[PDB]
Amino acid sequence: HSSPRLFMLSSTSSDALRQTARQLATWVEEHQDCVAASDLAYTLARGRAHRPVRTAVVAANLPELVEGLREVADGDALYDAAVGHGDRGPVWVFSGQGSQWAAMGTQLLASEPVFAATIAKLEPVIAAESGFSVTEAITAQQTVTGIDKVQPAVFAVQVALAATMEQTYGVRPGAVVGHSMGESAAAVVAGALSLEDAARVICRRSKLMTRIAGAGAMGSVELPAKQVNSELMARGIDDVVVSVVASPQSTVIGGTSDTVRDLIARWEQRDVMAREVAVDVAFHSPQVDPILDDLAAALADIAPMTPKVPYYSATLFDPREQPVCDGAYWVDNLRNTVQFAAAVQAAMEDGYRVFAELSPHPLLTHAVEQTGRSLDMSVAALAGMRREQPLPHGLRGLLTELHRAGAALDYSALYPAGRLVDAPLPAW
Repeated sequence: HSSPRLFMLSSTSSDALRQTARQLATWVEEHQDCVAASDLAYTLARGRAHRPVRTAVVAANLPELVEGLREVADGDALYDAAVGHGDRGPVWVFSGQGSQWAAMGTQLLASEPVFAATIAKLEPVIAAESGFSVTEAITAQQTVTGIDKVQPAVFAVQVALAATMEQTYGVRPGAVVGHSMGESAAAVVAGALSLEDAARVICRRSKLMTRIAGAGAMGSVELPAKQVNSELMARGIDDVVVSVVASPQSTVIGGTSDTVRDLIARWEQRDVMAREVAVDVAFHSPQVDPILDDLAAALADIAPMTPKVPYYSATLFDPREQPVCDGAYWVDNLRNTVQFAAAVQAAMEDGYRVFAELSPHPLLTHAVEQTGRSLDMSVAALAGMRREQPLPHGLRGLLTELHRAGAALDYSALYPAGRLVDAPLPAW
């Protein structure tokens, strides 16, 4: 086909990668009438051992590739080395609510058939459970609002992103990590729940949460949780608690609206980065207590399964423990502190270095980076999509970033067949 293709290139340094690009451009220019673009793309991806310093050039024809390669070769870009060794798959990070944006699903429904098929599977389930069209919600000209609509819509995008990455791009996750509602998508992707049961979990919990709207407020602070708890105790505050522990240096408090706003104002006056979070309930606090018995009863029929992928729990006291995703688990998930930093730390200690957030917009990439920095590790925290980002070739860009960062993937999904061509082989 004369469609744009992905040509992978790699070396040991930024200067050596430029020399590699120059050698390839000269060869492609001399053999363009003899080499099929598909064969060359296949050879570069499947017939070359990928070296630590990676890049990729997109091109529809061989003369377009020569321009792109010469642009690389002439440039002065610093290409970071891969943090993974093609040994482990990426860790999918499923964040909480707040990532939603207007018509967030439109481009992916048109460009990604597996994204569209996953939203089609969820459509009748979310309609029966929550009384609304999730396809209309993610394609509307106005951002989804109301906890009962936001959580199923964000969960739907999350799971459709994961399915596309595995089925279309051959990226099987090495592990999963969820944050609050993100754990429903993490459970589907890890095989702990069926897509339908996880949808029931997110639909039922968000419907019950509308009953407790206007309860209080939440706020993020760039202070470690032990320090935040010490300050609340010192001040005699029992109406505000540490609700989320996202990084060794980041914390989210939740409680009464006036005390939370006063605490944020006080931190700001000390030049401490504090921010109010848009919510009217303080989740992961005693404010959710009234709806927990009803939630346990709503989820009495959820059929949990043994996870097939490492699932780093932000609910359990041990993140390495494999969850029994029953109704009790989802009650604890809503009421207990989100121990996200602990879960990320455990995955990083176990050897995972490539994290990719499968969400409509990145909410926890800084949190992942902060944990890596505290462990003195070189990690990659990627974003699956960003608010208002054009996705003309679907998730192919995320695949390129996962490849560049060193995540283990199946090259036969993107490059299923071709002939190994006698393209240049550089020494190291």
